[PDB]
Amino acid sequence: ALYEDPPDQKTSPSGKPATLKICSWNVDGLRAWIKKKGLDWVKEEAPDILCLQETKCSENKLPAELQELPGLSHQYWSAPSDKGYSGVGLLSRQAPLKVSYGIGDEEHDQEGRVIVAEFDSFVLVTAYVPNAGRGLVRLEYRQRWDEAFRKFLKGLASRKPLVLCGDLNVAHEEIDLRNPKGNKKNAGFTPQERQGFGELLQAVPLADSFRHLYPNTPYAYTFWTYMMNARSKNVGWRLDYFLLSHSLLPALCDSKIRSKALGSDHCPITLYLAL
Repeated sequence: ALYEDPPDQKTSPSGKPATLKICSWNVDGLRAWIKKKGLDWVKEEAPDILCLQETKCSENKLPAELQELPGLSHQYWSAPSDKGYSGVGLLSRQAPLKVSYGIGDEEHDQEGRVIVAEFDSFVLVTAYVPNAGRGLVRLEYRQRWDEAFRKFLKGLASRKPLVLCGDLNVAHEEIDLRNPKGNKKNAGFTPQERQGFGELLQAVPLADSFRHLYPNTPYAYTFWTYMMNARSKNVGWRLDYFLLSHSLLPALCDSKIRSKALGSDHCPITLYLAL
């Protein structure tokens, strides 16, 4: 039932040393995560790029302790216009060539869920996909968002190879959560949401970085409900992903689940690429 993430492979199949380390983390309340020592974890992990989802913190209440990461000094933030209910961030060692926010339909919406950062040799998207909600009350919104997102990403990755990370709010296959059969009618594992993720991989196309390396590893999760003691009993879901263009698979050194790192009801994930 438990899971121990394999050790970090810092060399590509071709044999190159990893040159870029990206960490993605749903902090589920940036300010509380900061009080639970999340920045201490990040400083130890020392990623070149850090992506954060569900910040639930407006741009103006951002603790200046984030300024205390000069190793990740270029910081971009995407807060909603309506809501602390969502929000995402991207911090990198080097300035991206260009940073954008949203997926094009910010008229009447602007939910604060996506940052697009263009780097020298690839484009990174971080996303906090809308949860379909308890009793699927937001599933219809989720399906329309999936469609727009796929379309938006299609007209993005035809220029440079793409990395996409974040809380995608779906367990793709039954090997991606602990209770598949009790959850087929729950947000994260409906047939429609599993279909959208399949369509995402097909249409862009993207490869699931973790499952590309560990197709047969079970019990690998990145989210556990705070309730019961689901984290302790590894009753989890894998909702957080690094998705890669096929162009990038020969650079893929490893894709980590940082199961032990506390501070949220998700744990960090870490990507190594040899670029």
